[PDB]
Amino acid sequence: ERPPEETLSLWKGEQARLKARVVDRDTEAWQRDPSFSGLQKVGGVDVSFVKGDSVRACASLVVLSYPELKVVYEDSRMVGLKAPYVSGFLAFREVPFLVELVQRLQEKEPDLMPQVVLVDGNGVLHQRGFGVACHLGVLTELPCIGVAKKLLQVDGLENNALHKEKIVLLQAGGDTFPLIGSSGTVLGMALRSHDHSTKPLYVSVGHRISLEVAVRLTHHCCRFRIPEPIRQADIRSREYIRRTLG
Amino acid sequence: ERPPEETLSLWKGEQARLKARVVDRDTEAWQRDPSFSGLQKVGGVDVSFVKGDSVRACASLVVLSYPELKVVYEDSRMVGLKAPYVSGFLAFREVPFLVELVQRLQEKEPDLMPQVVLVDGNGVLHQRGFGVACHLGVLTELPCIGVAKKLLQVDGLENNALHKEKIVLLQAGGDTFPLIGSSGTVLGMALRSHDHSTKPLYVSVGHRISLEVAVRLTHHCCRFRIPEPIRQADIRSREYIRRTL
Ligand SMILES: [Mn+2]
Ligand SMILES: [Mn+2]
Ligand SMILES: [Mn+2]
Ligand SMILES: [Mn+2]
Ligand SMILES: [Mn+2]
Ligand SMILES: [Mn+2]
Ligand SMILES: [Mn+2]
Ligand SMILES: [Mn+2]
Repeated sequence: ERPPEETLSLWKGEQARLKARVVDRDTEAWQRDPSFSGLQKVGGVDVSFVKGDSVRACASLVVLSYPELKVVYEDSRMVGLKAPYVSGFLAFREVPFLVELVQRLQEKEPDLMPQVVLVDGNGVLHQRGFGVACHLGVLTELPCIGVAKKLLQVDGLENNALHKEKIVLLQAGGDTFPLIGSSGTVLGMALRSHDHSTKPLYVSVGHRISLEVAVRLTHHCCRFRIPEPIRQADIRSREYIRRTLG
Repeated sequence: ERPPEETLSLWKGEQARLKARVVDRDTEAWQRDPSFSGLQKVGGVDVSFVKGDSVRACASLVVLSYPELKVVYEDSRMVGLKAPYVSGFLAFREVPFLVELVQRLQEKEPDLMPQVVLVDGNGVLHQRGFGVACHLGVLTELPCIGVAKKLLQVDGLENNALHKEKIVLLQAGGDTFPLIGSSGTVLGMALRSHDHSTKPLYVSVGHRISLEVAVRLTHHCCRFRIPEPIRQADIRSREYIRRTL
């Protein structure tokens, strides 16, 4: 199902041009506050699928109050997902539909626009430094955080024995270790998201946030391993699929 | 979905009629052997269901070598449900299909006939002392063991505070405590089947086996919490449904 190389080459070019717009520092007052005072609304996006369907998916956007993490907005919608999944090109599959949900939120409940969006996928921890979380952030201009559930093995990062030893060393929720690429760059952080979970999240900057702020906020959104905004978008979009054929 | 009383009466009557044929002692030479020397084939049966379907189910019979617990025979087939689930009458929902699978095995691989069958459900630990594991045992005349994953609250048995304290007292795989009826009789055993599980199994005699033999064999079949013959029939019958729906 993989697109031809000329197509991937065009997509690489687009990623490299948009990357110039990524802001990888704090631009919002709440981000420099020790307790995120001023942060009121946190967004989460995800896309679920039907096992049989190569065409149909369900895209969900949720907004949660902060710090209580209660759902104040949900839009789950069937969409005609086209492009296949190709590692490093996730945005070309999911991000056009996620942009449409943000625009629907602006049109329907503009006062509930999230101040930051947690994205199910990497940001700058990416083959070309421009993952789905950056891509969504640049297209919507919202602050975004990339949260991935396994390690993207790029710029020398490997899920080898040493990497797994560092995971064992993470002992409680909040513990972290930096992901340092062969380039000298800190690409992201491995984060132990709560006390009763050993498999880390991999957190990276999407847009308009610093890495250390992205980690700390992500930690604060974790009732469970998956940060509550992504988890609710994940749960609600699968439930929606289940309600309509299943 | 509940059947009329006349159907239930006929079912109670059928259970009381077959109960007279239950043999609750060891009748097989391997059963008195300290290591079950001579036991070579252990059977397992289960039926899986479709969430939407009131009609379609998938019944599975597996036979495993002993002591290696490798599957040497599998028969999984889709069937037409004829009766709904009513507690205390499980056999009238599932056991006609299991009997047919046993007869198909006799026709196809008679040398792989199991020497004992582990059944997903109670034996004599039952509202009328004749549960699905006895019912299968009498209809096929094979030795059967009842293995249930929850406690059937009958004859004064309750999943109360005292009961849950005794479960805490089970510390390792093989630990057990007896399930005593109000009459003082031992209906079955609670068994901790695995070191790395806390939730016990409830083991009772089906047919042609004693309780202590049934408990010890059940333990020896447990690679995980669920004894490997029932576990394999469960996995394979669910896989069949999943692939066809
Ligand atoms: Mn606040
Ligand atoms: Mn996702
Ligand atoms: Mn999933
Ligand atoms: Mn998901
Ligand atoms: Mn052998
Ligand atoms: Mn069953
Ligand atoms: Mn089940
Ligand atoms: Mn089952």
